[PDB]
Amino acid sequence: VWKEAKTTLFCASDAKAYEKEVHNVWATHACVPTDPNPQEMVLANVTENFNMWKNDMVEQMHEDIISLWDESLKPCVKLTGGSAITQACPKVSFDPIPLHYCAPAGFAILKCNNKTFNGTGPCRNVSTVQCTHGIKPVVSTQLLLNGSLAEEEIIIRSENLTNNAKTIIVHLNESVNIVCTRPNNIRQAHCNINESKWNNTLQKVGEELAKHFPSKTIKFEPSSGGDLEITTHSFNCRGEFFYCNTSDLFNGTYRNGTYNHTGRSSNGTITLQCKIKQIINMWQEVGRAIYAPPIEGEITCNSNITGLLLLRDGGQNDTETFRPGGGDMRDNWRSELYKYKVVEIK
Ligand SMILES: *[C@@H]1O[C@H](CO)[C@@H](O)[C@H](O)[C@H]1NC(C)=O
Ligand SMILES: *[C@@H]1O[C@H](CO)[C@@H](O)[C@H](O)[C@H]1NC(C)=O
Ligand SMILES: *[C@@H]1O[C@H](CO)[C@@H](O)[C@H](O)[C@H]1NC(C)=O
Ligand SMILES: *[C@@H]1O[C@H](CO)[C@@H](O)[C@H](O)[C@H]1NC(C)=O
Ligand SMILES: *[C@@H]1O[C@H](CO)[C@@H](O)[C@H](O)[C@H]1NC(C)=O
Ligand SMILES: *[C@@H]1O[C@H](CO)[C@@H](O)[C@H](O)[C@H]1NC(C)=O
Ligand SMILES: *[C@@H]1O[C@H](CO)[C@@H](O)[C@H](O)[C@H]1NC(C)=O
Ligand SMILES: *[C@@H]1O[C@H](CO)[C@@H](O)[C@H](O)[C@H]1NC(C)=O
Repeated sequence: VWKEAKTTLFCASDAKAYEKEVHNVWATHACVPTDPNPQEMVLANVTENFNMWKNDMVEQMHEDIISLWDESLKPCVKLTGGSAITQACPKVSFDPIPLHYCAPAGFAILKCNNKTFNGTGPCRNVSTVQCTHGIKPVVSTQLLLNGSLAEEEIIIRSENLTNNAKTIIVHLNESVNIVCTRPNNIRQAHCNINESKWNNTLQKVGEELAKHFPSKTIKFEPSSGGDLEITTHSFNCRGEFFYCNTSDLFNGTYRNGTYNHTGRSSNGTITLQCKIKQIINMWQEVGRAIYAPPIEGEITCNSNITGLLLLRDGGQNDTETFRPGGGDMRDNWRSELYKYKVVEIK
């Protein structure tokens, strides 16, 4: 007595009504308090087909985050195709919160417990809950920040591996720490990553990729070209939009189980030059948004890289190249909603 049906979900959270952070402000009025303790209804001898690439839940989280940003991060100017809108854009407290998406009465959620599950195909080990796990609505490109990790090995997720245009989602099993700071140029910043740990990472990832390719050379290169939001690792820190140059990060070749990288510094750490931008291209809609100059003081963000977004170059020899990607924030949420599927208890 179960199948695949579309329904309108609601969110829950441990948001605090006294906190002036926008994620809390939005949540307390748009979400239900956490259960906060439902239970996993485990199932045996049952197999279902999940498809992280065609899932309503994602579009639903998409609209909410968009709404969340509409109330929270209001641009000074919003230019959309010739027309412009001005409005108050106060500086504010910004720091994402875990968001559990829940199913209404009559419906439930199916959870794949296969720790190797790639996001598509059958799943011989399922379960049941009313709400998903806490998901921080983190908007960023190239690198997935503050997500969950793969409990076992590194998983590679793509709607189609042989179609170089389909986005590759690498789910890391160990997190790489990243620290972006704008020290006391006012719009200048930088992010630090420990090479040795970024090295281990890309080797494991390199191998996991090799297992999906005819032992060709596997090179990593900076994004070919396009908007700054995509050609760079961009994200939001305390309300400020960081655009961090990643050309010293995705720079190395890994063939024959070997690992070789480029762009290091004395302390043995990779540094990324960043700019805090006022003019950005919106991820919510096709339109440009203009914000106020950066606040004062140390603007620093300490995050954990838990996944990558890649893009093979493909082409109609002996060398496959991948470049950082992103842009379509839906991918940022398939990487956390791959475990879930809405079902009708009907
Ligand atoms: C995921 O596993 C399915 C079989 O269950 C397979 O067809 C598909 O190629 C796999 N996807 C990736 C990207 O590993
Ligand atoms: C992390 O995942 C990679 C997948 O390639 C694996 O080689 C490594 O042993 C994993 N570490 C664990 C199991 O903690
Ligand atoms: C994967 O992508 C390739 C290249 O676009 C295409 O020829 C093939 O039909 C796709 N496979 C599936 C399962 O859609
Ligand atoms: C980064 O990776 C290279 C190649 O594996 C390694 O030799 C190097 O020691 C690592 N980082 C540093 C600076 O130790
Ligand atoms: C990143 O920095 C390098 C060296 O300064 C530069 O060549 C490259 O164009 C930068 N990337 C972008 C798109 O800003
Ligand atoms: C890799 O990084 C090095 C060191 O910054 C740089 O000189 C080189 O052009 C980069 N290679 C690319 C862009 O693939
Ligand atoms: C990532 O999570 C940490 C820990 O809560 C937080 O301090 C940091 O601001 C987050 N980074 C981003 C990009 O939101
Ligand atoms: C960041 O990653 C480290 C290392 O795994 C972990 O100890 C810490 O809890 C993480 N912080 C957050 C808030 O994800």
